[PDB]
Parts: sequence; C-alpha cells; structure tokens
Amino acid sequence: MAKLLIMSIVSFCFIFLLLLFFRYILKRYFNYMLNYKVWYLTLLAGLIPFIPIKFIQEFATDIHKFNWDSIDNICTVIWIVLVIILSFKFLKALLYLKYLKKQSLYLNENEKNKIDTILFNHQYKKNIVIRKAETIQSPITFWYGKYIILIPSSYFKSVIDKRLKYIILHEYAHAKNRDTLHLIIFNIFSIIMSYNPLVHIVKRKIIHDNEVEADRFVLNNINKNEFKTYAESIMDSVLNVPFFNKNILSHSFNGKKSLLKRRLINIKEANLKKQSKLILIFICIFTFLLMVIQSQFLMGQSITDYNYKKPLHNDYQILDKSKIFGSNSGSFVMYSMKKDKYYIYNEKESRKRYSPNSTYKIYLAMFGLDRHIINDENSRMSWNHKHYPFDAWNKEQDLNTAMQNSVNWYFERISDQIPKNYTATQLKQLNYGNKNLGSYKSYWMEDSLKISNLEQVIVFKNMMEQNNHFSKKAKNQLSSSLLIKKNEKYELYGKTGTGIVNGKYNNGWFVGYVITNHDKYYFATHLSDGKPSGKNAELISEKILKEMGVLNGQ
Amino acid sequence: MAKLLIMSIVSFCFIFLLLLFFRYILKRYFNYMLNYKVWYLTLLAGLIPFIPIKFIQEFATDIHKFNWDSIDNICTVIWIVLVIILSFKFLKALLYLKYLKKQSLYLNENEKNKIDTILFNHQYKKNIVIRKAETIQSPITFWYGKYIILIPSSYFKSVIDKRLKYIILHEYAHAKNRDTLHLIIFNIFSIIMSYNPLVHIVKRKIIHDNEVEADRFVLNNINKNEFKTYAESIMDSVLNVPFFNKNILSHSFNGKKSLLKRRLINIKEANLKKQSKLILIFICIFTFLLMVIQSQFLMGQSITDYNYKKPLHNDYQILDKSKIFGSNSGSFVMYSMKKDKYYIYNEKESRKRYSPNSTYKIYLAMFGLDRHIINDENSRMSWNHKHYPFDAWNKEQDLNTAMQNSVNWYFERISDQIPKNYTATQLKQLNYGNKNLGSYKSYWMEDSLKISNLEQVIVFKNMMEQNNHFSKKAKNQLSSSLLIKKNEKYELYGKTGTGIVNGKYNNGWFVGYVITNHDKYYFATHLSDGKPSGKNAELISEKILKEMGVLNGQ
Ligand SMILES: [Zn+2]
Ligand SMILES: [Zn+2]
Repeated sequence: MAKLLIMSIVSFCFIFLLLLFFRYILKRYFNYMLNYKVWYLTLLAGLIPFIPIKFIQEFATDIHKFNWDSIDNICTVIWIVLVIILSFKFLKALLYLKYLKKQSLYLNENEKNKIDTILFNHQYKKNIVIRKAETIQSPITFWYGKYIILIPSSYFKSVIDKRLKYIILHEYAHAKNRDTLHLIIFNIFSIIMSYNPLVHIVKRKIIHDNEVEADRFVLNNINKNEFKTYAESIMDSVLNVPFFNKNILSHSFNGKKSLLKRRLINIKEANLKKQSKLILIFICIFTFLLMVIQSQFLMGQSITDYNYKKPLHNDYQILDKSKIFGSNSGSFVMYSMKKDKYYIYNEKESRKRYSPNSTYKIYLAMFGLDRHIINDENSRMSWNHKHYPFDAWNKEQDLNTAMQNSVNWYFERISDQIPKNYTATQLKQLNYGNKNLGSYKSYWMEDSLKISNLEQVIVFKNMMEQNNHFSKKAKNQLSSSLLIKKNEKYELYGKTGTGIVNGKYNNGWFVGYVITNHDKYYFATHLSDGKPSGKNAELISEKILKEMGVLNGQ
Repeated sequence: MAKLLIMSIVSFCFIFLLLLFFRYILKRYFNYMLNYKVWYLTLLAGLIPFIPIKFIQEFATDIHKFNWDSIDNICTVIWIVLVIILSFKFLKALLYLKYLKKQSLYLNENEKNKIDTILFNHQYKKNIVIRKAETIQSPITFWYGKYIILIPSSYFKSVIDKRLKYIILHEYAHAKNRDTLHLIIFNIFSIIMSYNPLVHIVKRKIIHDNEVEADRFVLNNINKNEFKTYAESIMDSVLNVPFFNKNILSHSFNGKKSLLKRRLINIKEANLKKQSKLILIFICIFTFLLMVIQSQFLMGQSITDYNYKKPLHNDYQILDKSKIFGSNSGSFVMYSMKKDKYYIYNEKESRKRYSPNSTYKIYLAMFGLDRHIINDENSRMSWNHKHYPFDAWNKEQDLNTAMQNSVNWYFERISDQIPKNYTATQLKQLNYGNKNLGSYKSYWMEDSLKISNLEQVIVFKNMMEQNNHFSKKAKNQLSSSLLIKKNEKYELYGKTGTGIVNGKYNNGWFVGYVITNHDKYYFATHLSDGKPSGKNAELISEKILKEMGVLNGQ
C-alpha cells in the first residue's frame, strides 16, 4: 500500500508540472504570474488514492510468492520518525519566535509619526503591530495571530537613512499577504507528507514569488526617479551585514545564503592562511586504501558466461554436422579413447559454458556412490510425501530409476548428503568446467555450475578413464544406471534432458558414452535454438554418432 | 550488468562522501582548504567495478525467471543517447567560444603599461594574452593552452576606473590554476558518466572553490586598507550588469544568475502590465479536471480482504471443538438441513475468508456441468500434454476422476469454458464469499476468490438444494463425482487438500456434505496452524462430524 503514496506523488506531480508549465508560459510571454495559492491544489492531489474511494486423494501444491508487506512496515516506522523530527524542528523554531516576541517594544510618537507618514496613504486597518527590537540586526516579521513587524532600534535612530520607508512598505506588503501564515500552513502539510520531497521545492518557489510581489508593491508606491537609489538601498541590506537562517518559520530582510554572500563574508573575514600539506597527503592515502579495499571485491563482466579458451591436449579435428541439427541449432563434441582424439562440431559454440542441467546427475550419482550415501546393493533414497511432477518422483527411488527418470528429488537428496569439499575436489580432478557448485542444492540446473560440450566430453572421459580418485564400485553402478540402449553395434549410456525457463526450452543436453564393437566414445550434445528438447538432443547426438561410426561399429 | 553500474555509483559515493566529510571538517573547524583536484578520486573510484576481472521419460526442469536483461538492453541504448546529447551541448558551447577566439584584439602600449604596472611586482610569467572586444560587457577567460583573457573594449578608455587591478588578479588566478582546463577534463568525464548525476554536481563544488581561491589571490596582494574597496567592486559588477550563460565551459565575472540578481532585474524591468483573473481561474479549472480524471481511477484500500460481520438467515449456535483441533488450530462450520441451523466453531476464525483452493472444484464442477462443457454422457476435458504433480493429471480426465484427484488441469479448462458472467452471477446468488473470480482460470488456488467456512456450508447447501439456477444434470453428476467415503450409516461427499506457499502449508481444507439415514449435513473445516494439511482438515472434520451426528445420522 505504500504504492498508493507513490500514486498520489505521480498525480501531485502531474498537477505540479502542469501548473509549473503555465507559470513558465505566463511569464515567458506576458510577464504574468500564477497566484501561488494554486499550489494548494497539488497538496490536495497528494491525497487522491490515499482516500479510499473505491466507488479420493489429497491435493497439495507449492506456489511461489513474495512478501512485500514487511517492507511497508519498515517504511511506516521511518515515516513516523521523520514526522517526529520534522515536527520538532518546526516547533523549535516556533518556540524561539514566541520567546522573541515577548521581548518586543512599541514605538514612541515621533516614530509613529514617521510610520503613519509612510502608510497613511493606504488608510488601512491597524490590526497589525509595529514594534522595535534590540536583538535582530535587521527587520523581521511574523504572523502568530498578531502580524508583528520588528525593526531594530538602530533604524529608528538612523531615521535619516530615508530608505526606511521602503522597509516599511516591504513589510507592510508581507503582512498584507499573510505570507508567514501560508508558510506555516504549508509547513504543516509538508510535515505530514513525509513521503513526497517535492513539497520542499514548491515552498521555495512560493517564497520567491512572494518576495517578488512585495517588490512590485513597494516600487508601485515610489517615484521612479528614486529607483536607482532603491535598488542600491535594498541591495545594501545584504551587503552591510551577515545573515542567519534561524527563523525558518518567518520572514526577514537578510536571512539566507548565496554563493555571493559567502564570498563577501569570507572576504570580510581574516581568512588568508595556509595549512600543512599533511592534510591532503593523508586524505589521499586513506582514500587510496579504501579504493584498494573496494577493488578487492568490486569487479566483473559478461565473461562469466563465456566459453572454454584452451587448445586441446589430445589430437583434434573440427566437424560439420549442421545438417543434422537443422532447426535445433547447437553444438557437439565426441572423443575417441583409442586414438586419443577429439572431434568438434561448431567449436566456438561447443566451447560455451552452459549450466549442465540433467547431465549433472551422471556426476552427482557418482559422487553419492563414492561417498556411499547410495551404494550398489542399496542405491535408494527417501522422500517426504509431498507431490512431484512425474510418477517416478512420487516413489522412493533407486539409482537406476533416478538416473533414467531424472529424478530431481532423488538427486536433491544426493546433493544434500554430499560434503561440498568432496564435490569440489572431484569437480577439480575431472576438470569440470568452472567447477562452481554455488550454494544451491540443485546448482547444476539453470544455476552456478557450468560446463561446455567440449569440457563435458573431456570431463566425462576423465570420469571413466583418467580420474582414479573414485572407487570402481561407483564407476560400475553408474555405468549400469546409465544404460539407455543396447544392440548389436553399441551400448549407449548416458542421460538427456532440458533446462527450461518460464516454459521455454533453452538448454537441451545429451551426455554419456558409447561402448562400440570397435572403440569407446565419450560425448556431449547441446541445443539452444529451435526446440532444444531432451529428446531432440538425444536424437541429434545419435544421428551424428551414427555418421562418425560410433553407433554403427565403424 | 547494470549492477556493475550500480556498484560504480556506490563506489563513487563512498569516496565522495568520505571526502566530502573530510572537507566539511576542515572548513568547519579551521577554515582549512583541500585542493579540489581530489575530486578526481571519485571519478577514479567509479571505474573500479568495470574492471572485467575475477581477481526412460523426457525430462526438463521449469525454472521461473525475472527478465532483467531486456531492461539493461534498453537502458544501454538510453545511456548512449544521453551521452550524444551531452556531447552535442558541449560542442555547441565550444563552437561559440571558437568564434570569439577569432574576434578580439591585443592591447596597445599604454594599456600594456598599465597592466604591467599592475603586475609589475608580481613578476608572473607572461605567456598569457590579454585582448579586448566590444562584445564583452564584463571580462571573460578561456584556457586553450593560451590563457585567453578578454576585457570589454568599453573600459579601455576608462583611465580612472581603479578596478582593473582587481580584475587582473582575479583573472590571473583562474589562468594560473588552469581551472578551465580542469573543468574541460571533468566535462569529458561527466559526458561519459551519463548515469550518475553526482558527476556533474560535484563540479559546483569545484566552481565555488575556484572563485574562492581567486578571491584569495586578489586579497593576498592587497593592502588591507583597500579590502573594503575590493568588496565594493565585486558588488558593483553584480549590480551594474546583466549576465548571460552562453559560456558554460569557461569563467567570467558576470555569467551566472542569483536570487538577488533576479530581484535586481525585476526592479529594472518596469513590466507594468495587467493580467486578467481568468488566467488563474482557467488554470484551476483545468487542474481540477486533471484531478478528476486521475480520481476516477486512483483509489486504494486494505478492505478487499475484510471478512464479514453479517448475521445469518437461519438458526445457529457457536461451537467449541478445540480439543479436536489441538495443535492444528483452525475453525469449523456445520449445517442441518432439517433443523435450518448452523453450528459454528471458533467463529472469529470460521468467518474469515480464505482462498477455497482444493475445494473450489466442488462448485466449479456444478458450473461446468450446468453449461454442458462437461456433461453426464461426456464429462471429459482435453490435455495440453504437460506434466503435473499428480499422476492422475497427466492425462485427459472425466469428472468423476477429476473431482476425486483434485485435477486443476481438468478444472482450469472448465474455468475457461464457463462464461465468467455465469460463474460470477451464481457466485453472487450463492453468496460465495468475496465473489471474486479474478481474471485467471486458476483463480481459486491461493488467488483472488476467497470464502469462509460458514459461507462454504451455505453455498454448497444452496447450490445443490435451494438454488434453481443450475440444471438437474449438473446436480446429479456432481453428487456422483463427489463421493469419497461410505458405509452403512453415511455417505460422505466432498474434497480435501492444502495451498502451500514457498514450501509452507498455509490453507488446509476439507469441504463436503453427508447424506445419512437421518439428515443432510453440510460442512467445512479449515486449518491454519500446526500442520494444516488436507488430511488433517479431513480427520479433524471426521472427529467433529461424528460428535455432531453428521457421520452417524444424529
Ligand atoms: Zn521580503
Ligand atoms: Zn572567478
């Protein structure tokens, strides 16, 4: 529901921007102003969506969901705190102003005679207060319910400055316009709307425009001949003295910063000095070390998904089997144990590291067997009676079943029961791709562990013939669990399947080995285009393996 | 990979904030200054994460994914465009300067004599050039490796200004510091870093300091007696001339705005024009209409999930069956057709609405049958050839199969083929909870449609016995499809199962009716705590139903 504030922000902004648009045009073409009261409309807009005017078998299955409500709970607390802070700041300022008010003093007759001389031409209701002070360096004013104008006593002493009449007209207009009343009203609203920072932008614009209107007023009551003087006189007020911004809830002649002002202050002040160079030196040293620290951990690129770059250690040949892949564009690798030679189709692609998906079960099964979580005599794993997508997964499984029916459940348990260090050790000895087992129990499926087709051939070959860091028993049960098909030319062992995301097949694989009447082959097929299904990867591998003589005994 | 960009932002801000902090302290406590060149450190820090370093069935597994890649692709193009725009703007300013470079003239001997007198005791390297032009209302400077300093031709003749001396030193400082060059360099970089506003923001710190240092150079070479004069000279320029900001790439005495200046401008602009009141009126009207359009679409609420306070239209009593539920805290309702009475356990909970989940099928089957999408002679639905958690669903089903095995697949097709208006009309006639069927065919499973235990009792009872908006065929085939258990005392009809979210069992249900040798009983059991499984809801119901006479005929 915090989103509802976002919605009112958007509306608020639509209104704001439209109004802002007009403001620009009005001035740009006709020197027109938009009465700032219009801004109250955005404030109203700020609450639109806010106000809720909306006027047998047991079944069981898992649905993924995110809880975003705990976030709003956190945001709620923050908003509360912000209000507390903002409310306080308002109050602090207010208290001060009240305290000051209590110290103010009325004027004498001659002073009144002057003030009256200045404003009698307006013939207004004197329901405002003109007082003086011994505190403030320049005049200020604040509504409170009394409209009090405070002029430092020195300005009455220096009655002779003449320009006081400008000062009076200026403040008169501010009082007339109830500027500090509108300000505090808006401030309350802004305090409440802690969720929309734009409110602090519009208040600034309002304040500026209000000041402009006062200038017009004042000028409109002054003989133009004196405008030169006027401009100088007004300007002098921010030249002669420093400014302070304590009175955030009220109006004054010199209460805010500018870069110009900072310079002038800095100039007046005795600020010509030098420092030991050690300051910069240590800052740059420590900044550097931080940068180093960050560097130690901040890095990376698309390179994570890249291919295998090495030449081969055994003899090699490049293949062209593109006619077989057809619409299922992909890649393929085969290796002859007898010849110590690789045959590679579409090498640039066959080299790409891909998540192994279902083919990892070949290795995972081996790991479970070697670690004796599953053995030959008893290769079974338990389950938790939750429902699974295939009948094979709603049964307890042995290894033979689990491999051929790709039982993720079985294998989730196989992963769960094998130490990460073991898995990492064997991924390293096997030269298994990026050797990354992640932290996810099913790290091989559309996740962290990646291997190319070329690597998959090299790696499975190592699993059977070069890697002697597993017991023979593991190799043997795995072999039996991998048989797919046997006939008079070959024994085809392995496992196919596909990585599928949001219902689309993207990573079809078939990995294994072939015992033929003439040689022993290792292979890996991967499909990415067309319909890169499990069965298609299997069929593509077989058509190629037939052409290469693997499945023909040739 | 936008995340690397995010890392860049983070790295930058860390150094930036650290540095900013240090700078604050230096000035805040001792008016110490740190050479702005340190800001290059943030730019450099921003490059850290961009270093590309690391220093036998067919199966597939369907993984849900968020596509953030299309977003980065789009964002990349945008980033490119933003760079182009910035480059363009830079160039246009540069070309303007290019023009000026071919326009101004060097100075004569006496003017040189004046300047040399000014810098006589400074003994600065003079590999700089001072030139004059009618195009300059106030002096400007630009690097180009030449230190091009221009003055108004208008002051050439001002033999008594006594300001040039300040002008020269001010200009000198900027030339000396190669401030313009540094800004050019920074501009290259900020053009590149289109994604992180701080890269441009920081320039304003640089610019301010550049001016500060120039003031120091000036003051450092001035008999303090005249410091006041210098300050007056600054303001004189501020007041005396308008500024223009074409030279966004260089420095000048009068090239920028300020609030003060705006006011001074306004004083000097006698824009004595009338503005019709229609201006604000129409703007306010249009704004209102904008608000109206948003309003008719913007409205939020927590109300959707509010349960009801509605009294019943038949007799009732409140139950306490807490020793049956035990650790499986939940709720329960039963209704007697002959007594016209409800029995409500833990009504504070039984009156809450939950998605019907596994039991919606009871009602959906009545609808599918009434519309004859499934009928008695042919109650079947087609299959999409996808695999599901239950063996029973990996096929085409009839109603009797589908009801007993909770076949959402079958029922999802039923949902698609029942006009939403018919479903909704009867959800309303039956008082089916929030009567919300969403927009999804599977709306009953941890989704939009919600109903209480009390309401399910009411709904089924009406749907089969009191509601005459459904056919006899529907009533009869439904009753058959719902049978789950029976013996010589009762026939128990109904269904059970549980909605599970992120692996946790949240909404367990058992809903049904019993036909006995005595009466007709309608009921619903729901579990939320403990292990709120379907079977538990069913077992709890059976224990209660026996006590309530439902399963015995009492
Ligand atoms: Zn004012
Ligand atoms: Zn400067």
